[PDB]
Amino acid sequence: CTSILYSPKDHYFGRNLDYEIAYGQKVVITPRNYEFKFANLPAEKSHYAMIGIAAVANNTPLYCDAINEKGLGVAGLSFAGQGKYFPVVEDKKNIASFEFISYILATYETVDQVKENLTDVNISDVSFSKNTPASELHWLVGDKTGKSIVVESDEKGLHVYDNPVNALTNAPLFPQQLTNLANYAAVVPGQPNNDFLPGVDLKMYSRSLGTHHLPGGMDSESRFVKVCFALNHAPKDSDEVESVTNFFHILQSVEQVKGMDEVGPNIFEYTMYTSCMNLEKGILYFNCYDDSRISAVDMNKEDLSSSDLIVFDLFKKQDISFIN
Amino acid sequence: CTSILYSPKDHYFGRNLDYEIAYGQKVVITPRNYEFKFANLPAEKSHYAMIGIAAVANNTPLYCDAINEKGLGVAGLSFAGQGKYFPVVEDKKNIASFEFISYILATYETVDQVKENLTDVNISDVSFSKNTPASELHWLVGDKTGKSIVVESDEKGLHVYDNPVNALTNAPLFPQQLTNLANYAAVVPGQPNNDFLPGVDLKMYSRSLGTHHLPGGMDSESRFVKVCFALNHAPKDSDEVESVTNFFHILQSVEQVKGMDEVGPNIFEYTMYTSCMNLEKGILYFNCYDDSRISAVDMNKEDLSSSDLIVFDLFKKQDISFINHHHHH
Amino acid sequence: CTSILYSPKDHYFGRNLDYEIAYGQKVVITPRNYEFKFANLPAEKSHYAMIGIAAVANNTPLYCDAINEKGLGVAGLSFAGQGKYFPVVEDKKNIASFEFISYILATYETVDQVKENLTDVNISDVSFSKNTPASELHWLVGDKTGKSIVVESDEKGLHVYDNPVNALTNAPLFPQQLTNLANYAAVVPGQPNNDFLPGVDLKMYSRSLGTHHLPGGMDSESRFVKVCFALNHAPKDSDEVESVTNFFHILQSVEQVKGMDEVGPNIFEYTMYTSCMNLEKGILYFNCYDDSRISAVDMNKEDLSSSDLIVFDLFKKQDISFINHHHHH
Amino acid sequence: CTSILYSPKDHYFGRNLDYEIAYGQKVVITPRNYEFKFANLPAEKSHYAMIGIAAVANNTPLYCDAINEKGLGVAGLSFAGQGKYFPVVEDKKNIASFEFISYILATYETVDQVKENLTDVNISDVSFSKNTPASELHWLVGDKTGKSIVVESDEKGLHVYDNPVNALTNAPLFPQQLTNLANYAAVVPGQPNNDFLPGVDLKMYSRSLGTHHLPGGMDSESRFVKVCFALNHAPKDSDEVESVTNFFHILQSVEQVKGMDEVGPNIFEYTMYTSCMNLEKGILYFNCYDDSRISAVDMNKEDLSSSDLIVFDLFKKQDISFIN
Ligand SMILES: *CC(=O)CC[C@@H](C)[C@H]1CC[C@H]2[C@@H]3CC[C@@H]4C[C@H](O)CC[C@]4(C)[C@H]3CC[C@]12C
Ligand SMILES: *CC(=O)CC[C@@H](C)[C@H]1CC[C@H]2[C@@H]3CC[C@@H]4C[C@H](O)CC[C@]4(C)[C@H]3CC[C@]12C
Ligand SMILES: *CC(=O)CC[C@@H](C)[C@H]1CC[C@H]2[C@@H]3CC[C@@H]4C[C@H](O)CC[C@]4(C)[C@H]3CC[C@]12C
Ligand SMILES: *CC(=O)CC[C@@H](C)[C@H]1CC[C@H]2[C@@H]3CC[C@@H]4C[C@H](O)CC[C@]4(C)[C@H]3CC[C@]12C
Ligand code: NI
Repeated sequence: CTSILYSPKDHYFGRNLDYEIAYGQKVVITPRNYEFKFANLPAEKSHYAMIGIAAVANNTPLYCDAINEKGLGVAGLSFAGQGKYFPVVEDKKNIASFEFISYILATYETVDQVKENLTDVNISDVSFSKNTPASELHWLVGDKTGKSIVVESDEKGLHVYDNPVNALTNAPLFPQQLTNLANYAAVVPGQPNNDFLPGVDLKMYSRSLGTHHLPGGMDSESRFVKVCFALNHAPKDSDEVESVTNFFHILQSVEQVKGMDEVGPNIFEYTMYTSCMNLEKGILYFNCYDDSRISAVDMNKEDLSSSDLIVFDLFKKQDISFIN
Repeated sequence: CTSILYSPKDHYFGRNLDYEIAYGQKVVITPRNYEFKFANLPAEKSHYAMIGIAAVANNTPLYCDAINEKGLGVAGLSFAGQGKYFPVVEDKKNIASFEFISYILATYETVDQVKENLTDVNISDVSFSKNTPASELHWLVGDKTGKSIVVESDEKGLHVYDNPVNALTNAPLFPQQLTNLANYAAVVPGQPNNDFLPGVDLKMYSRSLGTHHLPGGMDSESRFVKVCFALNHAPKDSDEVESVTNFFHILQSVEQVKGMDEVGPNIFEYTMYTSCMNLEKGILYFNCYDDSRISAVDMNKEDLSSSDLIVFDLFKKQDISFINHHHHH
Repeated sequence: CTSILYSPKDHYFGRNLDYEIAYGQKVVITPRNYEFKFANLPAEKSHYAMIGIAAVANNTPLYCDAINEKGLGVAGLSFAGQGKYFPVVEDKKNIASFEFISYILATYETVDQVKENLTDVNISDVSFSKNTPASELHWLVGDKTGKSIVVESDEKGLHVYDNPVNALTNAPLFPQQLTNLANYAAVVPGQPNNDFLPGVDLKMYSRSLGTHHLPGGMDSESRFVKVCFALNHAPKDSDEVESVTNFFHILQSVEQVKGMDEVGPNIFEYTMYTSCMNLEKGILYFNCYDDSRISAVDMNKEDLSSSDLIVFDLFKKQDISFINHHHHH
Repeated sequence: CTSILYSPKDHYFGRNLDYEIAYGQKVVITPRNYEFKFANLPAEKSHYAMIGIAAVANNTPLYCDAINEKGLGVAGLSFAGQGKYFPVVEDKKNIASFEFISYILATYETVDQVKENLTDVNISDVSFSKNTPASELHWLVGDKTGKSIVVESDEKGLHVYDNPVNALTNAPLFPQQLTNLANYAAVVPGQPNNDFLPGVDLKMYSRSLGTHHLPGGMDSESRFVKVCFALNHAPKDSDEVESVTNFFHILQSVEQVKGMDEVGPNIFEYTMYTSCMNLEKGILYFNCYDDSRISAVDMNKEDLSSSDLIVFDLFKKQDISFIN
C-alpha cells in the first residue's frame, strides 16, 4: 500500500490497498450518532461523521482509510516487522490500533489538533476480538492545509513526524524513508545536462533519461520514492474532475499487477482498490482491480444525524461501455 | 509508447500511446471494399477489413495500431533518432512508412506470412503530403500464434527480428533492447535467497525485495524492461473480461503520468490512450488519460462489405458512476 | 571513511582514510608509560601500549585508527550531520571525542569488555584546543574474536550496536545502513538463474551479471554495501603476506580516486592512506595515495616500556622498482 | 579486461588483465630486427621495436598489450560470445588474431594510419598451434594525439570505431557500450541540484550523492561506465610520477578482487596484473595481484637493433618495506 495527500486546489486524500486477500471491505459512512464503544476510552454517542473504506464486523466499522466532515483524513498501512504496541497503562490515553482511525476522525478536525493530542497517547495491544488479532499498522494523517503527519508506534514508543512529501508506504521507519529520498536527488523528468563526462557528446537516445534510475519495484521503498516523484510533479490548479483523474494516475504509477509481487507459492499481492477522498466536499471516489470505471459516494447526500452505518459496495465487475 | 501481445487464452494486441500532443486519433474501421491507393504499389479495392486507432486525412486512415479480421495486428511506435527511410527503388517492393500498417493488414494473415514477404521490401521515404513529413517509426507485428516480430528500418537497411518477449517500446535498436534484459536476470517477483552476504542474516523488511532493482523510469529502456516483466508474469487461462482487465493493468505498469516525462520546456509526454484488441474476435477495447472506464467497439457488428470508413470517438470525458444519487426511480 | 575487520586466520583491522584536508598524520606508537591526561577522567600513567595513525599536537597522540598490544582495535570515521556530543555531566563517565580511541585502547582488551563499560558513558563536547574543535565521529571497535561493534553518539544519546558485517563508513545511522543491505539480497558473484523472464533465453553476455547492481559510487552508502560484499567473499585460511595483500585489495575496491568525489570548487575527497593492522602480532601495514608499496612497522620491536611517543613517517613518495638498470653488480 | 588511454601531459596506455587462468605472461621487448613470421603476410626482418606484456612460445611473443617506439599502443581484451574470425580470403590483408598487436605495432605509427590501413583487412581464424586455439578478442588502439579507436570483428565483419571515451572492456558490441553510457548522464562527482522534489528540503547526508548510481559491479558494462568516469575526471597537467600514480588509481577503481567474480565452482576472475605504458618515453610500469609496488622497464635502455626477445619477470611476491 501507498497513501497520498494531493493539493492541486481542493485537497484529496487516499490510497492504493495492495494485498493478496480481501477483508470484506465496503464503502461505509458512519453518521454523527453512531455510538463508538472504544476499548479503554469513554464512549462517544455524538461526534463527527466520516466516510471511508471499512470492514464491518459486529456492527462496527474497522476503517482502512477515511475522512471526516471537517476535512481530516487518516489511512492505515501495514507496518509488519517494524511496529510495536504496548499494554494499557494508567498514565496515558490508550487507543487500540484497530480503532485509531475511528477515534481520531470522530474527535478532531486538523493535523495540528492531532499533533497536540497525541503527546499523551499510547497505542495499546488490545485486539478487536479473539478471532481478529491486531495487525501491525502505521498511519498517514492529512487535512485541508495540505500538510500531513506520520504516526508510528515502534520499539522506542510512539512517534509523530511531519511529512514533507505527503506520502507513505510500508517499512522501514519513516526517518529512514525520508533519508533514502536524497539518494534520488539527481533524478529529473527531462534530460540532465552532461556533467557526467564533460567534453564527450553522449547520444541522448531516449526521452526522459533523467528518470532512468527512478525505482519501479513493488517493494515498499521503491513505491515510496516513485510516488513522491509522481505526486510532486503532478498538475496543479485543476477543478474537480481533472483533479480526481490525476489523483488516480499518481497512484497507478505504483500499482501492483497480479504476478509481479509474489508473497507465497502462486500467491500475489496486487492493488485491490484505490480510494480518493475530497476533503472539502466529503466525496469518496473509488475503483478496484476488476473495475477501472471511477465510482463516487457523497457523504452529504445522506442523513448525517442518523445512527446506523450506511454501506455501499466497493468491489465491482468490469463496467465496459459498449459503443456499437 | 509501449506495445504488447498477450496470450492468456484468446490473444490481445495493443499499446499505450504516450506523447505531448494528439493527432486527431479516433477509432476507425476500414471495410473490405475501401480502396487503398498505395504510393508505389497496385491499388487494392478488395482486401481484409481492419479496426484500430487512426488519424483521418483526406478520407485516408493513417493508423497508429490496428488488427485485421484474420487475427494479425500491427502497431507503429516512434523510432526517432534510430530509423532511416530510403528512396523508392525499382528492385524492391516499396512501402511508405505511413501506409505500412494498412498495407500489411490489408494483405496478410500471419506473422510467418509477413516475415516471408518482407524479404524484398524497402520502407520508402515518401510522405503522406508535401506538408506532412513522415514520422520515424518501427513496428510490432503479432498474431494468434502468440508470436511476434519487430520490423526496423535503420542505417543498415530493413531488419526483421523474432520477438521472444512480445513487447516493444522506442530506441535503441531491438538487439540492444534484448541484450539489456540480461542485466535484470536476478529480478524475482518474491524474495531472493541470500547469496549476497552468506552467513549474515539480512532481515527481509519489505515484500518483493526481488523487484528492488526493477526499472520504473519513463525512458524507453526502463519501460521495455518493466513491461516485459509484467507481461511475462500476468495471469493465464482467463475468460474475455478478465483477460482485458489484466491487459490494461500490464500497460498501466508503465503508464506516464503528467509531469513525469519532460520533453520540452514545461511540455510533458503522458499516456494519452490505451488500446487492447482481441485478435480472435475483432473487438477493440480502449480508454484514455481523461476516462478510465473501458469502452469497446466490435468490428463484426458493422457492414464489412462497404467501402466507407466507419469512425467512433476515442477521447472521452471522465465517466463517473455516482452511486448515491437518491433519484428514487 | 571505510573501516573493516578481516578474519581469514589471523585478524586484521584497518581503514581507508578519504578526505580533502590532511592533519599531519604519522605512524605513532604510544608506549605503556606515556601519561594520558584525559580531559575529565583520572590520568593513566601505566596502560596498554598501542600503535596506529595519529596526529601529534603538544605531545599528545590524536588517533584516527589504532590497535593495542592485546588485540583490540578502534577506528574513527566522519559522522558529520548525524552525530551529537553532549556537555560534561556528573552522572556519567565523560570521554572526549578526540580521546575516545586512546582511552578505549589504553584500558580494555576485548569488544565484550568495551560493550560492558560503555553503559554509563557520555561522549563529551570538549575539544582538544581552541584551534582544534571536535570533529564529529563515530567508531568501529573490533578484536581477535572476529566480532565488532559500532559506537555512535547522536541526537538520542550514545548507542552501541553489534556489527554483523564487520564494516563501517559514514552516514546514515548504523541501523539504517544495515537495513539498506537487504536491498542487495539478490546480488551474487556469479550468474543468476533466470527467474526474471521464465521461458525466455537471456544471453548472459558478460561474466558476473550477478553484480550488475552492486554500488560503485563514492558516497557513504555505496561504499558500505560494496565493501561488505568484498569483505564477505574475500579468501580465507591464508598466511600473513597473502592475508595482508587481500586486505588491501578489499579496501582498494572502494577507494576514492582524485576527481570522482568533489567537495568544493576543484577540491576533491580522495583516499589519503590505507592502514592494515594485525591484531595478534601488533604490526601496522600502510600505503598512501602517492606510494602504492606497502610499508610495515612492528610495535613489538620497540621499547614498549618507555614513555615517549615513537613516530614514523606515513606519507611517502612513489617507490618504484626500476628493473633493467644495467648496473651489472 | 579494462583498457584506457590517459592524456594528462604525456600519454599513458595500459590495462588491467582480469582472468582465472594464467598464460605465462612476462614483460617482453621485441627489438627492431627480430623477424616476424606472419601467417599470410610477408616476413618483416626490420620494423619498429615494441615493449609490452606477452606470453612467449616457440620464440614468438604473443602480446596482451604493448606500445611501439613511435608512440602507438594496442591492447587485446576478451570478446567471447561477440567476436567472429573468418577464413583466409584472397581479396584482403589477412591478419591472424594472435598476431594483430604484433603486426600493427611493427608497421604503423599513428591511429590515423591504422584507420587508413584496416579498410582492406580481414581478421583470420588462423590459430597459433593445436594447443593454443585462437581466443576471441577485440582491440583498443591509441596514440600520442590522445585519440583512440576500437577494432571489432563480429558476425557482420570488421568494424573500426572512433572511441570518444578512450576506454574499452568486454561485451557487448562497442556502439551498444556507448549507448549505455547515456543512461548515466545524470551522474556528477559532487552534489546534484534538487530538481527531483522541488520545494522539498532533501538533506544531503553524504558527500558525492551525485555518484550514488555509478556502477561498481564486476561485469563488463559496469566496469566500462565507471572507468570512463574515473578517466574523464582524473587530474591533468601532471609530471611523470604523479601521472603514473593517478593511472594506477583509475584502474584500481574497477579492479576485481578475488571472490567477487565467480566463473566456476570456487573459481574466480581477478585482476592479475596492471600495466601502464608511457607512449612518449617507452617505459612500461606494472604491478600484479600479489605485489602492489610498481616496477618499471625502460625500452630505450636496451639495444633495440638486436634480434632476440628481451624478457623480464612480471609476476612477483609482495615487496613490503620493513621500517623498524
Ligand atoms: C498494503 C498494506 O499495507 C496492507 C494493509 C492491509 C493488510 C491492512 C490495511 C488496514 C487493515 C485493517 C484495519 C481494520 C482492522 C484492524 C484489525 O486490527 C485487524 C483487521 C482489520 C480489518 C485490518 C485488516 C488488514 C488491513 C486491511
Ligand atoms: C509513443 C510514441 O512512440 C509516439 C508515437 C506517435 C507520436 C506516433 C505513432 C503513430 C504516428 C502516426 C502514424 C500515422 C501517420 C504517419 C504520418 O507519417 C504522420 C502522421 C501520423 C498520424 C503519425 C503521427 C505520429 C504518431 C501518432
Ligand atoms: C570520510 C571520513 O570518515 C574522514 C574522517 C577524517 C576527516 C577524521 C578521522 C579521524 C579524525 C581525527 C581524529 C583525531 C583528532 C580529533 C580532533 O577533534 C580533531 C583533529 C583530529 C586530528 C581529527 C581530524 C579529522 C579526522 C582525520
Ligand atoms: C577480461 C579479459 O579481457 C581477459 C582477456 C585475456 C583472457 C586474454 C587477453 C590477451 C590474450 C592472449 C593474447 C596472446 C595469445 C593469443 C592466442 O590466440 C591465445 C593465447 C594468448 C596468450 C591469449 C590468451 C588470452 C588473453 C590473455
Ligand atoms: Ni437517475
